[PDB]
Amino acid sequence: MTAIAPVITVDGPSGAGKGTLCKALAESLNWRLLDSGAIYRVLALAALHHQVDISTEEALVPLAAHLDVRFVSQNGQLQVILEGEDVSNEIRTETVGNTASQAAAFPRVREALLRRQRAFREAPGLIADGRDMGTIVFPDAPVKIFLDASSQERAHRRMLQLQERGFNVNFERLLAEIQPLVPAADALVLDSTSMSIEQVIEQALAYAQRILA
Repeated sequence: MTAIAPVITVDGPSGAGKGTLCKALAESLNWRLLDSGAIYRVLALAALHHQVDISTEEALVPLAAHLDVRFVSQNGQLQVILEGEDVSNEIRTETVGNTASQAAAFPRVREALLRRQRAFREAPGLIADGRDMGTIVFPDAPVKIFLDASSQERAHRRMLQLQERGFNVNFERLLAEIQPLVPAADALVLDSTSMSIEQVIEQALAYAQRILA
């Protein structure tokens, strides 16, 4: 239900400012935060730690279903906590994200993770950051937002990320490399291409706090 535990979903491609919009909404409203991309990686990090069979789906399903994960965000930085440990950096490595795509291939694991993500919906409220948040995870959410951006913009954001991790990147290689996913019919559509991220946040906040209150 809308009051009890409202959900604001934020859907879009990677590299559009979704992460940043969500951390900011979550700290402006003091709400819980679900980061969908990260949850698949935490599951795969949980799978590597407890070193379990990444075929057969039999062991990943209950892991997923009760995954001990929470997302805390203070002062703009995402803190990811698995079974107590801060695993923020651990879930960013390439091996982790390749085992996440391996788990993500079994439907029953996807359905398990879907139920785990719904269970994030609590008081006072949830900011849900993903791809299908407003269309599949929380189709009845009071506030849905779709945050798009051009391939160049997204390429640019990715370049800086890759460079921050240490790789040297070619912008034109990346752009071309980058060059389902749909707004929900009741999504507020924003484009961070020629808009500052502060403008996006302020429009998002104002939009949410006009529906919810």
